[PDB]
Amino acid sequence: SMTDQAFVTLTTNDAYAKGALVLGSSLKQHRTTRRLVVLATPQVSDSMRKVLETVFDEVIMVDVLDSGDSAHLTLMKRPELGVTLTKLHCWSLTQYSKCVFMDADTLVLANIDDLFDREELSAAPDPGWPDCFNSGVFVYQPSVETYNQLLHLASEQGSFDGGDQGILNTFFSSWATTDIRKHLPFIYNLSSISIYSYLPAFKVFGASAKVVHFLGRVKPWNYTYDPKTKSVKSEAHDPNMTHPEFLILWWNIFTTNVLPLLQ
Amino acid sequence: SMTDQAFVTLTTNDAYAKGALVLGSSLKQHRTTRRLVVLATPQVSDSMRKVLETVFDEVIMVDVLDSGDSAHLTLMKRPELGVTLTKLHCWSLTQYSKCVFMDADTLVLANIDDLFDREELSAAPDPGWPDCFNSGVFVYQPSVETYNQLLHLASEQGSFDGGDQGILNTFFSSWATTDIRKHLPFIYNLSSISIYSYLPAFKVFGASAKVVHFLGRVKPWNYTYDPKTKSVKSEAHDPNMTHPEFLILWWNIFTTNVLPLLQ
Ligand SMILES: O=c1ccn([C@@H]2O[C@H](COP(=O)(O)OP(=O)(O)O[C@H]3O[C@H](CO)[C@@H](O)[C@H](O)[C@H]3O)[C@@H](O)[C@H]2O)c(=O)[nH]1
Ligand SMILES: O=c1ccn([C@@H]2O[C@H](COP(=O)(O)OP(=O)(O)O[C@H]3O[C@H](CO)[C@@H](O)[C@H](O)[C@H]3O)[C@@H](O)[C@H]2O)c(=O)[nH]1
Ligand SMILES: OC[C@H]1O[C@H](O)[C@H](O)[C@@H](O)[C@@H]1O
Ligand SMILES: [Mn+2]
Ligand SMILES: [Mn+2]
Repeated sequence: SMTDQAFVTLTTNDAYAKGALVLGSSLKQHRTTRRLVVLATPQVSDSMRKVLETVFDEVIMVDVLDSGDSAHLTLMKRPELGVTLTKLHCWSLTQYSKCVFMDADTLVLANIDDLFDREELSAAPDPGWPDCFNSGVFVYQPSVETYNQLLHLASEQGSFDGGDQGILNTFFSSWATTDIRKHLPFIYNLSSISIYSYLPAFKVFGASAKVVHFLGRVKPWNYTYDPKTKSVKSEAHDPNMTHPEFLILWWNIFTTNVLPLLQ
Repeated sequence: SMTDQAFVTLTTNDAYAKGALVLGSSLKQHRTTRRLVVLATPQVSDSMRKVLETVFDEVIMVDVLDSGDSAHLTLMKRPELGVTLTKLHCWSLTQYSKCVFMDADTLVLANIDDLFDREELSAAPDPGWPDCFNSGVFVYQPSVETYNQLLHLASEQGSFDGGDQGILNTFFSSWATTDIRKHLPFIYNLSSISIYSYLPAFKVFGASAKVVHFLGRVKPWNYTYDPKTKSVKSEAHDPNMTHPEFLILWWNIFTTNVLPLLQ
């Protein structure tokens, strides 16, 4: 609990760092008793690393890993996600016994320390292709064995989607079919696109949501926010705007709790 | 190979009847050893019922059940699906010990009689909210107890989505968290919206598809199909056009196997 377990995020730049900052703040807000760790790469500015060190217990510098897999990334319309291979470094954190990896585009709404009851690999179904798990929230065990197997698989075969999710699903191939306890409830990784696709289910189950995931190309930090009125300017067909209170929450935490540390 | 097990579909009109007929035809194509059963309501024309009788071993006349739940159905942009409550009559078929219910907008691509190895209630996850099962394909056990419990729950509480899926998820509430064998692989209910949302996963796993589900407001029978070239006309953002070969297969079956019996 105290020091052998951690939440772990990743940021390769100052843009996703604002996300990592909001995530870590929300984990603090909901009183985690676990360490907070962030993986960062050299593009993150020196000043931003310093700010990350005020929220996170440790900022750990790693090299970018980039799939360069243009084909499969285009197939997803996410040409910019080749560097998500950098996530594989999370397995190197052998200073911890068990960890929860959380995408820097997530936001915690409730304490989720009970995720440490789960065993590797435990993750929520991915909307869209639900026999694959979504790699935005997952419980794992750091291991030089696993780390190096994953790096080898990455270098030899790559990823079916050009990012971390394909390779992680291929490596952890039994998830769909084995042990229901490794299927985390969707309320630990609620994507805005599920709120948009089956709003009736969200109206009935959505109040129990513990983690919201701002999945997709447009990230919370790309919206224009007005803190006087607590409003965002938005464009047609936006899954974030079905239930925009999550996005406004993100911005509220940024504006009041993160912006002062960026002074 | 066993006569007291059946595939079961539903049609409340002559439009979805074309769907049922292609489904039935596809189940014959792939050598099912089970009985074929369609539930029909008084809107289905006399002549169409006779056509159904050439494909289906049993055509069974039941009364429409309609949620009238305009609020929840609108929430989903499916105003027309209140009549999907009629599906609950599938539990009345006590002449059969086990059945697979399949939507009239599914198409079989491979023998799926191994679905009868499963118990009630086995269904594939729903791509939008994957802690709910999709009610387009499901394995169940006809029963007077279950049938009446469902009609009662439908009458007094209704359905969180205005249709069958919501009430069946509420009734079979343990599905997300209990017994992984009851989570059918997505290849037994592959919705075209998953092909569209995560194309990389489809490119790697799609060859294994056993059933395709043309879920959504626009149905294969709503398309303009040219049998000479084997093409359909379509408008932007149509997830059936990501991998249109399935749509075309539906129409090839329809044109060659079914249409001659209608006109
Ligand atoms: O330029 C980047 C891009 C991503 N990230 C990190 O990698 C994560 C994944 O990227 P993200 O933009 O959140 O991807 P998603 O929009 O969430 O989309 C999917 O795309 C990937 C598929 O391989 C997976 O990483 C995700 O979990 C999955 O939800 C981010 O949260 C960050 O932690 C960076 O640090 N820098
Ligand atoms: O006017 C109708 C409408 C539907 N049906 C039958 O009911 C099924 C369900 O309707 P469908 O149009 O296929 O719904 P979907 O587009 O597949 O969308 C969702 O809509 C419902 C939600 O409650 C569930 O029935 C579905 O399985 C679920 O996938 C159809 O296949 C038919 O068997 C009719 O007979 N007549
Ligand atoms: O933004 C690209 C995304 O497309 C999808 O709809 C998938 O469900 C998601 O996991 C993927 O990474
Ligand atoms: Mn993400
Ligand atoms: Mn359907």
